[PDB]
Amino acid sequence: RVRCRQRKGRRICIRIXP
RNA sequence: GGCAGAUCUGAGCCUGGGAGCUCUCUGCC
Repeated sequence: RVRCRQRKGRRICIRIXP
């Protein structure tokens, strides 16, 4: 799946297989 | 060169509730 992180008030995600 | 983590309280942009990219810091090879 995608790994999210809180950046710029919004949550940025990173494609991670699952 | 690659990977991971962090954020307007490290920083910026686009879309539009996320998904990408660059930069910075840290760590690893």
